[PDB]
Amino acid sequence: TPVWNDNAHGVGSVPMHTDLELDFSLTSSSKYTYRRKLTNPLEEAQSIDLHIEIEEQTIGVDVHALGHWFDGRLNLKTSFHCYGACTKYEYPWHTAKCHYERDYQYETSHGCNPSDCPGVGTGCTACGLYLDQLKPVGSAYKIITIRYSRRVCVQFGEENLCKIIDMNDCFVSRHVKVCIIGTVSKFSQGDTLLFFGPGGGLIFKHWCTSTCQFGDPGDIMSPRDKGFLCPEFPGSFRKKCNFATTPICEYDGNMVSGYKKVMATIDSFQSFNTSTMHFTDERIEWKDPDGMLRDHINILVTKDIDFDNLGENPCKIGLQTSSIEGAWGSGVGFTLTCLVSLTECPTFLTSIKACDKAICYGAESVTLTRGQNTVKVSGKGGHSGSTFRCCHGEDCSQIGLHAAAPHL
Amino acid sequence: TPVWNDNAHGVGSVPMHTDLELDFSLTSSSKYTYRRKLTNPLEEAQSIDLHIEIEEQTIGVDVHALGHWFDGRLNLKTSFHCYGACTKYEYPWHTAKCHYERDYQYETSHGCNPSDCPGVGTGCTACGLYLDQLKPVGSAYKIITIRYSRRVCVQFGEENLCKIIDMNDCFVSRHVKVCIIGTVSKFSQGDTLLFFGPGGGLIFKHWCTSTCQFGDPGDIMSPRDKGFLCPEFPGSFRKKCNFATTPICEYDGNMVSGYKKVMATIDSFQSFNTSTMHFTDERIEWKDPDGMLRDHINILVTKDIDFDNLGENPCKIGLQTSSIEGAWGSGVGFTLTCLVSLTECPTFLTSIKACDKAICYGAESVTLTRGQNTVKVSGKGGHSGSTFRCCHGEDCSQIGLHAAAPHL
Amino acid sequence: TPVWNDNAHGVGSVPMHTDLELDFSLTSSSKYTYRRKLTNPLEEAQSIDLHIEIEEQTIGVDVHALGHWFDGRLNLKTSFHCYGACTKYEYPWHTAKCHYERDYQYETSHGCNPSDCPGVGTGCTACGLYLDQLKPVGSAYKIITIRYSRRVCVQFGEENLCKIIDMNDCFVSRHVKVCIIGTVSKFSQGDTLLFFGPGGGLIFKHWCTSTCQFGDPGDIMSPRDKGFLCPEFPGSFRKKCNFATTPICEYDGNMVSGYKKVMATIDSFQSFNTSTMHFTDERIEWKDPDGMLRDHINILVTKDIDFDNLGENPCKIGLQTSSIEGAWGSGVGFTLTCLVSLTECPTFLTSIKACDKAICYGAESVTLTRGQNTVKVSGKGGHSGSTFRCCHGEDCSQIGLHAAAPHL
Ligand SMILES: *[C@@H]1O[C@H](CO[C@H]2O[C@@H](C)[C@@H](O)[C@@H](O)[C@@H]2O)[C@@H](O[C@@H]2O[C@H](CO)[C@@H](O)[C@H](O)[C@H]2NC(C)=O)[C@H](O)[C@H]1NC(C)=O
Ligand SMILES: *[C@@H]1O[C@H](CO[C@H]2O[C@@H](C)[C@@H](O)[C@@H](O)[C@@H]2O)[C@@H](O[C@@H]2O[C@H](CO)[C@@H](O)[C@H](O)[C@H]2NC(C)=O)[C@H](O)[C@H]1NC(C)=O
Ligand SMILES: *[C@@H]1O[C@H](CO[C@H]2O[C@@H](C)[C@@H](O)[C@@H](O)[C@@H]2O)[C@@H](O[C@@H]2O[C@H](CO)[C@@H](O)[C@H](O)[C@H]2NC(C)=O)[C@H](O)[C@H]1NC(C)=O
Ligand code: NA
Repeated sequence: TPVWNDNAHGVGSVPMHTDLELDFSLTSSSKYTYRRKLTNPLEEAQSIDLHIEIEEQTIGVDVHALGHWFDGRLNLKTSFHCYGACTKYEYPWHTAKCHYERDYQYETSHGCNPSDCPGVGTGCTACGLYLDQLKPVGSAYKIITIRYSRRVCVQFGEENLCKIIDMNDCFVSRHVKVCIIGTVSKFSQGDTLLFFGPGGGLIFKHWCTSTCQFGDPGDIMSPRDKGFLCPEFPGSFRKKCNFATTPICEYDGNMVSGYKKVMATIDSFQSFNTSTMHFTDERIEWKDPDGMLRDHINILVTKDIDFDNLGENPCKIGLQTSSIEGAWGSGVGFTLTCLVSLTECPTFLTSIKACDKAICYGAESVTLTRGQNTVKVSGKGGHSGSTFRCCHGEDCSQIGLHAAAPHL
Repeated sequence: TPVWNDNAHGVGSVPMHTDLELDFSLTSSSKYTYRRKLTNPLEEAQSIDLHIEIEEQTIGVDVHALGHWFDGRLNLKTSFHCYGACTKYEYPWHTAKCHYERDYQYETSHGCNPSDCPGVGTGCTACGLYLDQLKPVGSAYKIITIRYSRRVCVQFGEENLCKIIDMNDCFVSRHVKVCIIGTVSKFSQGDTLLFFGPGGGLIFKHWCTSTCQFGDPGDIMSPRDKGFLCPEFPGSFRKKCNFATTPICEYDGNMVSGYKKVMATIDSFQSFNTSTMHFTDERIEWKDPDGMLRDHINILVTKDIDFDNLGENPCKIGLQTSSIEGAWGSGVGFTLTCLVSLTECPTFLTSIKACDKAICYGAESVTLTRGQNTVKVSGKGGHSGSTFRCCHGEDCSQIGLHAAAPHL
Repeated sequence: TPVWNDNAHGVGSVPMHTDLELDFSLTSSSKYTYRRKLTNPLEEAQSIDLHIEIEEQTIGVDVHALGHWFDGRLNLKTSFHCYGACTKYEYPWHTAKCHYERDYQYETSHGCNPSDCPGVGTGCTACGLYLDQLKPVGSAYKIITIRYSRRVCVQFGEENLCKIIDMNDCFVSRHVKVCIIGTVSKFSQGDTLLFFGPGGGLIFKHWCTSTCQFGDPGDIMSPRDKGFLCPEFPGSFRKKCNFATTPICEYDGNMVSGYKKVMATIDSFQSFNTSTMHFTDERIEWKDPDGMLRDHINILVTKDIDFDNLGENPCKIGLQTSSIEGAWGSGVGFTLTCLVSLTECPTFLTSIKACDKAICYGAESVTLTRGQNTVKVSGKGGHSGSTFRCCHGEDCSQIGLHAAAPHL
C-alpha cells in the first residue's frame, strides 16, 4: 500500500553519515558565500569542491495599484437666481470633478432676497463645494500578498543548481540541504504602501476604502490617468440670510485635505526603505535594506552517501487548465480549475499550483487518484495580462487563463 | 541544590548516538507519513518498527460571536402637529428598532405652517430617520486568540503515542522528538471574521466597536435573535419651510448602508478559505487549505540509548481552583486563582494552566515552593458554559469555575 | 580573492565531532538552566564544567510617549448681544482650552430677538461648545519598534560569557552555540499602548492620529503637562428661535467622550500583562508573563575541536559619526552618516549600526572597501538625549549625534 507524498521538502539523514553542518543567523539584507574543499578523511586523494552562494532576501508583494493620491483645496461658492428651478441654471462648479451641491429651491423670502428679488417660495440658492488646486502627491498600492525569498546556488562537485527559496522552505539536493527559517512583521496584507517620489515609502494601515471622507488618508484618488474617486463631505451647509442681500452659503465640515492632515502628523506613520526595486503590473519586488532583520540558515552536507529525499516518488502528472473564476488585483481572489492526470501510482499526495512566468499565486494540497482529477486552486494577485497556468513543481500546463478585473 | 524545571520541552542528545533525523518544510495543509524498519547496523536480527503520522495544520480561534450584520434601507419621515408638545403624539417610526428623531417643538411660523395652522411658537414638527427592509447578510466573530497545531502520532516498537502539538512546541518521547516551527501572518487578534453563507469568509480589520456610524462595516448588528445595536446617524436634519405648506424634513448625512458600501469595494477586503470547520460556543476550528503556507518539521530518532528528557523531574503537584475574576468572550480576559501543592522537591519551575476539556486558555510560569502555593493564571476565551480548571501538564483539578459574561 | 563577511552569526561543525545538542521549545516567560560535567569518553581523567543560564524573554519597545488621554464632559453655552460684532464681546468658554465656537453675526430677527432687542441684521448670537470636568485616564505610547531577546550566559571550563541574544540571532563561542528562533504576534508597529494605572495595559489599533474627533480613542490628549490637542466636533449648531425670546444654541453631533465609548465596549479591546517594567525616555522594557508563548532553543556543544566561526575575519574597522538627519520618537526615523575605515582586507561585508548605551536603533549591511567609506544607517527610536554612535559589533565611535524632535 504505497502512499506517495511530495509535499515534504527536505531530507532523511543518518547523523553519523553527515560530514558538515552550517547553522547561523544571517542579516536579511546580506548575501553569504561558503567555499570549501571536502577532502576524504585522509586515506584518499579525491576532493570535492563545495560552493554555496546565498543572495540577499527579496520581498515580493502582489498589489493592487490604487493610482495617485491628491492634495487639493476645498472651495465654496454660491449661485442665486430669483426665479426658476435649480436645474434651469448651470453652476460654476459643474466642470469640477469633485463637487458637492446643496439646493435651496423655492425657498426665497423677504429677509433673504436681494433688493431686485420680490420672490417668495421661488427660484434657487445653490451652494457648491468643489476641490481645486489639485496636485498628485504619491502613488498608492494595496498589499494583497507578501512573500520573502533568497536565491540559493549550490555547487557540489560538477553538480550546480540555483533555486529561489521561499522563507520557510528548503533547497534539496542529493548532497546538500539548505533550509531558511524566518519571520518578518513589517508589512501586512491590506496595508497600503505610499510612494511619494521616484528609495522608500510609507505604510498606511487605515487608508480609506468603503468610506472616504475629505481629510482621510486616501481621500482624493485617481485610479488611472483621468477620473477621480471623490471623497464625501459629511458637514452641513447653511444659507446665511439678510434683508436686501444675496444669500451666502457656509459649510461647517472639515476643510483640510487628507494629505495636509497626514503631513501635519507625519511622524505617526511608518516609513520603509527599498533597494533595487522592480515595479511590474500589480507587483512590486525589492530588497529591504533594514539590517536589523535576520533569518536562520541551516546547511547540511553529506559527501558520500546520498540524502533520502523525503519527497521522492515515481508518480507522473499531466496538467491542463479547465476554467477560472474571480479576479486579479483583488483580496478576494480567483479560483483556477485544473484537470490533472496521475499515472504510475494509485494515489499521490502533492500540491497543484496556479502560476505564471515562474511566479506562484496559489496552491492546493490534494491526494490525486490514478487517472483524471479535477483540482481547484485558490489564488490571489496577478494582473490583466496574467495567464494563470496549472503547475506541479517546475512543470506547467501549455496555456493559462485570464482572471477578471476587480472593482467593476 | 536542585533547580527542577519542566518548561523545557525537548531533549539532550549525543549526535554520535543518534540514528535518524528528518528535517523538512511541509505544506501546512498536507499530512505526512513516515514508515521505516530500524535494523541493527548489521550484527543483529532485531528490527524496530517506526511509524510517524503528522496531520494537517489546524487553526483554533477563540472568538466572541457578534451576531448578525444586517443590510437595510434608511427612510425619512415627517410628522407635523399644529399644537401640543412632541411627546403628546405617537410617531410612525416608534416601532422601528433603529430610529433617530429630531423635534422642532414650539417653532411654528407663518411661512412654515400649513393653511389650517395659525400657530406661532406652538406644536411640533417631528423628523424621523428609521431603518427598514432589514436583512441579515452574515455572522461576525471577533478574534480573541489564534493558535495553530498539528496532531502527531508516533509508534516506536510497541510504544504508540498521539499528541496535539502546538506550532513552536515539541513532541517528546524516549526515542523520538518531533518539533514544529512556523509562523503565519494571516489572522490577527482583534480582526473580525465575517461568514456570508453556510467554505470561507472575509477578514475585516476595522469593524466598528466603540463608534458605529451608518455606513461602517458592522454598522447594524443584532448580537442575538432579537435586539439591534443601532448605528449613529451623524448628519443633520433640516426643516424645509414654505407658506401654507406642511414642513418637510431633510437629512444630509450618509444614506448608504455599510453592507452596500463594503460590497461596492469588496475587492479591498481579504478572503480566506476553510475546510472541515467546527463551530462551538465562542470557538471556531478549521483547516486552512491555503497550500502556499509551510511550516518546519524536525524529527530526531535514537534507537538504542534514550534521549535525555530536559523536563524530567521528580516533583509532584496537586491542584484546585480557588477563585476567578473577569470574563469569557473578552479581549481583556479572566484570571483564575489556583491553589497548588508541591511535594518531593524544594522548588519547581513549571507552568500552571487554565484549561477546560483539553483546551488551554492561559498559562503562568512559576517557581513553586514545597507545600502550598497560590498561582494566578491570566486567560482569554471560553464561553458561559466553560469551567476553567487549574492544570499541570495533562493533569487537572476536579472542578473548574465559570467566568462572567462580557459586554454587560 | 578573499571575500570576508561577518554577517553570518553561527558555526560550521562536523556532526561526528560534536558532543552534545540540546533542542527544545521553552516557555517564553521561563528561564532555563543546564549544568553538566563533560567527561572524556572514558580513557581520561579530565572533565569540563558546562553551565548555561538562559533568562526569560524580554520585550523592548521603542515608543513615542503621547502623554495622557482625558475623559471629559462636552458642554454647550449661548451668548447673545443685541448690537456689535462678535469679537467685540468676550465669551465664557474663552478660557476653555478645547472649545468650538459658531457665530450668528448680524442675523438678528423679529421672531428670534429677546423683548429688549429691536435689532435686525445686527449684533451676535454666539454658540459655544467646550470640554470641562477633564480628568486624565491613562498614559499612551505609540509603538515604533518591537524586539524580543533573552540574556544567555555560558560557562565552558574557565571561559564565561554573557550576551543579550535577540530572537532569531545566535550566541557564538569556540565550544558552544546557542540559537533562539521564535515569532510573536501580539504587538505591532503603530499600535498604541495605554496604561490606565501605576501590571498591564490595553492595545489600541486605531488610536486617532491625523483626524481626532470627539468620541475617538485618543480624542482628548495632553502631549505634556499643560496643553491639549483638542478633538474636532463634526456636528452642527442650530440657533433655536422664538418671538421675544433669547436665541438658544443646540449641537447635533456626538456628546459622549472617547473614554466613555471605549469603556462601554471595553471587552472589544486586547489587554496585555507586564512584569518588571522599566520605563525610560521613549522606551519601555518588560517581561511578558503570557505563559502560552514559546520560543525554540538550540544548543550545540563541541568539547575538543573548536567550531568554525562563520564570521571569523582579520578585517579591522575604525568608526566615527559624520552627520545625522531626521527625528527620534518617529515612525519615519533618522539617518546616521558614518565614516568607516577598513584595514587588513581589500573588502569586508559586515553591518554598521546606530547605537547608544548598548541599544541598537538601526543597521546597514555594507561591503566596505579598504580605506575610507561613507555609510548611511537608517534608524528609528531614541529620545532627545540620545547620542547615536556608529558601531561595529561591540565597538562604537567616541561620540554620537542627537536627532531632531518629532511633531514640530
Ligand atoms: C474558497 O473561497 C472562494 C471565494 O468565495 C467565497 O468568498 C467569501 C468572501 C465568502 O463570501 C464565501 O461565502 C464565498 O464562497 C470560493 O469561490 C466562490 O464560490 C462561489 C460558489 O460556487 C462562486 O459563486 C464564486 O464565484 C467563487 N469565487 C471565486 C473567486 O472563485 C471557493 O468555492 C472556496 N473554496 C475553494 C475550495 O476554493
Ligand atoms: C494582569 O492583568 C489583569 C487585567 O487587569 C488589567 O487590565 C488592563 C486593561 C489595565 O486596566 C490594568 O490596569 C488592569 O489591572 C489584572 O487583573 C485585574 O486586577 C485588578 C486589580 O486587582 C482587578 O480589579 C480586576 O478585576 C482584575 N481583572 C481580571 C480580569 O482579573 C491582573 O492583576 C494582572 N496581573 C496578573 C498577574 O494577572
Ligand atoms: C531611506 O529613507 C529615508 C526616509 O526618507 C524617505 O521617507 C519616505 C517617507 C518617503 O517620503 C521617501 O521619498 C523619503 O526619501 C531617506 O532619507 C531622506 O532622504 C531625503 C533625500 O536626501 C532627505 O531630504 C530627508 O531628510 C531624509 N530623511 C531622513 C530621515 O534621513 C533615505 O535617503 C532612504 N535611503 C537610505 C539609504 O537611508
Ligand atoms: Na451637520
